[PDB]
Amino acid sequence: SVTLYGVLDAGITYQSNVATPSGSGKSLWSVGAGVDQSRFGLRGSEDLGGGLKAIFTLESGFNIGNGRFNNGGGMFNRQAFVGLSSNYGTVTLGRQYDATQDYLSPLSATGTWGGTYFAHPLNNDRLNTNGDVAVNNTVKFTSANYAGLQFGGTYSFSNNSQFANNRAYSAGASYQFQGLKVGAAYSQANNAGANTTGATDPGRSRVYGAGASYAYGPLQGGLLWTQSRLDNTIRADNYEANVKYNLTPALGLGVAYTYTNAKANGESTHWNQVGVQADYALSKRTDVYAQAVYQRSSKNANASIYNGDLSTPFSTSINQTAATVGLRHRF
Amino acid sequence: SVTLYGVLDAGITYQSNVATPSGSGKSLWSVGAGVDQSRFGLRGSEDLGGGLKAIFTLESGFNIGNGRFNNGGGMFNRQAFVGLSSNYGTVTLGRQYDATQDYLSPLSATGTWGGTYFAHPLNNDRLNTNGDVAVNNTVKFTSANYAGLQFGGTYSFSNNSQFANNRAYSAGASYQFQGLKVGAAYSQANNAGANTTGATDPGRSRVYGAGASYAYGPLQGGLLWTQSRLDNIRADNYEANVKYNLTPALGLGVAYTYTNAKANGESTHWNQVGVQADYALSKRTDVYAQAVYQRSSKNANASIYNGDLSTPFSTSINQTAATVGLRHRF
Amino acid sequence: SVTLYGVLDAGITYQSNVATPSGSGKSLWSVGAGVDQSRFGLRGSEDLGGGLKAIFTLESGFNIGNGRFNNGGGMFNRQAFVGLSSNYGTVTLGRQYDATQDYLSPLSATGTWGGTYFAHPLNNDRLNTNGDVAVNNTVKFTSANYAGLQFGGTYSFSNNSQFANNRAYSAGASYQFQGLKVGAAYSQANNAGANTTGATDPGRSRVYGAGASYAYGPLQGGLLWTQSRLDNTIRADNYEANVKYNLTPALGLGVAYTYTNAKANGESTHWNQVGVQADYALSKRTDVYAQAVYQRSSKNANASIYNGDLSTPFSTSINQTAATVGLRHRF
Repeated sequence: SVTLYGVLDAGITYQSNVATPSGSGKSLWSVGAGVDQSRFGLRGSEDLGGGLKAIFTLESGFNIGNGRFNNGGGMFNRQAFVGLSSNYGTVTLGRQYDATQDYLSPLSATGTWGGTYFAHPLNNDRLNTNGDVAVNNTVKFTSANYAGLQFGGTYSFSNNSQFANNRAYSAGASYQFQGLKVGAAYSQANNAGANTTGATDPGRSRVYGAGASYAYGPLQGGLLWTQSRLDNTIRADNYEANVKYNLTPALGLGVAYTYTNAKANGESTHWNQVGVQADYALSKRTDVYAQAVYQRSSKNANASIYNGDLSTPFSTSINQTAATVGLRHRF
Repeated sequence: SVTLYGVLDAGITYQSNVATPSGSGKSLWSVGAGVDQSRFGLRGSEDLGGGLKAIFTLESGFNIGNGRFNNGGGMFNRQAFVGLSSNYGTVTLGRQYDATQDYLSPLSATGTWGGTYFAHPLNNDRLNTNGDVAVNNTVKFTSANYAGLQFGGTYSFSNNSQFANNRAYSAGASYQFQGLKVGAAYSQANNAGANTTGATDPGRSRVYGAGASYAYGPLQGGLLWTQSRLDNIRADNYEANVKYNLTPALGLGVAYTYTNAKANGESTHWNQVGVQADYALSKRTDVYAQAVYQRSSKNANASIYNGDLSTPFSTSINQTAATVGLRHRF
Repeated sequence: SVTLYGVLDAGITYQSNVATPSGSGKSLWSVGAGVDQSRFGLRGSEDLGGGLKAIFTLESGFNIGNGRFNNGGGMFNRQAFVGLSSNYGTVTLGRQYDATQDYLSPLSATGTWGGTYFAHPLNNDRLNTNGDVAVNNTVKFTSANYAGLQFGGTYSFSNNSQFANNRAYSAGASYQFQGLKVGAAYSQANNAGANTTGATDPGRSRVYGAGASYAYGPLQGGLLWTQSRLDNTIRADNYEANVKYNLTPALGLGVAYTYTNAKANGESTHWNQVGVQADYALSKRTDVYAQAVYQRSSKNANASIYNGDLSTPFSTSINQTAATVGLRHRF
């Protein structure tokens, strides 16, 4: 039947250099989501019989600092879908995440233990869900396990009289074998953000990616490459390596490094980001975390560690550092 | 006690001719609510004793396509009321539907099996609830069953220093006898939509209606007439509907509505017909398929109500709407 | 585990003189919250063991008249916090009420049986919660009972590159001894309401207060003084006395009177407000109430009984009276 769930993440974050309305740059202290975005949701599954089940998920994301909605402000701004699931496959209709989150995000640190501040610059590949990365009016298929091989795709309508006014589609697959995990996916959007009725909330946007991860005992490591492109021209490539080791069953330590190269009108911009996180689990539901991330950029641009808000100003320097200590609770 | 409930309706809908910002008109494909508006809510009843019970309903409507609120965007945009219920009657305070939804809507196809696209042109009679048809700041009384005879009324404040800035009131009754069901109601609004504090969310508006329905076995039929008036435009709606249950799990429905309107002394005509097939996978989950056709007079255009009044008209006098969808209850 | 709760308050209210867009003033009849603001929420507490428990509260306020959010419109506009609680103290992070609501509000009639219309003029001391009195990005500590002595403090971040751009902090204490209860608190805000990222949702604001209350049998009485100050210049002092007598265990009668003296640019304004309330409890969850409030001001200003909305226009005269009859239900 119906199940209520949620995760609450509240912590204090210090950012070293955030630009001011005046030309200067000052340190920013904030109370908000550190790793995961605070959310609450409803999920259910009704056994219709004959191997068929009706399924639904309604998930709403909010900021525990101010209590407001994020991801645009709708009711169920993260996920809202219903569909039928069989042993053949699952088809779901509604506001959902595309294949890049289904198959690429599990390989990245921002999609696992790292969360927000371990995201790639400006979340250009849309890997982290502490942002409006879901697409509206989406039809999604997810295949069966097929011996660890799972593939799926999504197609998103614009709900406007113009077909390509806000269309999006994606496809991906992943294979898991013991500790080894491999995945790849692709997503495309057409005129993303034009109208309110379309898939991408307010040219041609594309994301490519492939990566792998291995987990032997307490040690888990992974490497991933992603590319985000915008045409009709900006292009960016992200190269990430991440490692998490569980010293204690309750204590895990994670390190990640990302190099980002971007082509904005044919000239190169570079980002190098490194971050460390220690998380201690007080229980299955509650844990405490602490993390520090460092990013320095090339001299032709500035540094910005993604803090969940794209509107946050860049650093005045090529230097920015972010440190967070927080509490995370599930129910 | 308190109960969480909800209905999820997701389907793909095709409209034949929806106008574009440019003069041309194009077909529109959308993923959203086909029959019923997706909603979730909390309902409760506490037995206070002595035949008295406290009741409340908080109901929020949203679109599963984008996850956003409808009906203006408030939290509980469909219904939000509390009140006391006794064997004499029930009084409730809050954002509620008027008598036309209480007594006329059960007779219409748009209020039963048809839903959104089976509504009369532009939902002029306010029969369909896939829109902002509730009224704010409403006092409502509903009588006892009295041998199948139930009557009720509503009174709605403006919550502004001008009383008639957004006043509304309604009254209606319905009688049910074996297969026969009969109902009639009246609703009036004064300066509807003027201020944000008033009953109708952003002259003198009135709605009339009376109809009847009969249900023998798998065959259920009904016919209804409604009239909507605007003062300080006039429209009459004539509807006939039938639903037959081929299989206990499979139902077929057909409906036809003719609408005649007098706007500044000029007559406008609409004829709307629709067919729907629904199969019940369970008590909670079903799948449906439907097709609707509407033709207008050449002095105007056709528009099948799709739940959004801002949706542009057809460029032609012809419009067609087709939907296939999934509906789940929890 | 997690618990869903809520309060529904619906009543009809009559105000004698509310200003109109045209110079005239007309009587206003409204359907809305009489005493308490309608709300729903989720609360939970997980026993982490060893005397430590994780706790959270997510509370949303709405108006049953229109179904809309109040207190700015966010999801959890009243309270949204998570924290850890031990026998030493409790620390919580998120959108919370400051010390003035923790320790001063219980002494006032507006914070107990009176509610909205028993609030001081313009709710200047922020004692009533039928308004946006919570502060964002707040770290709060609440001490143990210490033999009826409870003290606490709050600190609220600006979440902007400027530290004091929308900063707030508060501190307070309360002592309870049999029937007698005494409390005092202090709150300060810097540039309240400037930016969206700060503590107070859209100069220098401070509130002081101290009071005491006694309850012997069915007779309950209290007296309280508060001062609210605004610079960059207004200052106001409120003197309140309140009495509640329970004729029947289910029937209570309440009377309250407040005198307010204000300094606006060096000129004095006077308010005298009197109100009476009778409430009959149909059960522990359901009760019915009736109340009438009268306020008179000096001729250099106007009268306005706080109706939960600060934007409500004043009376055209120095005279205003407010009467409400309503139903209040808990779940």
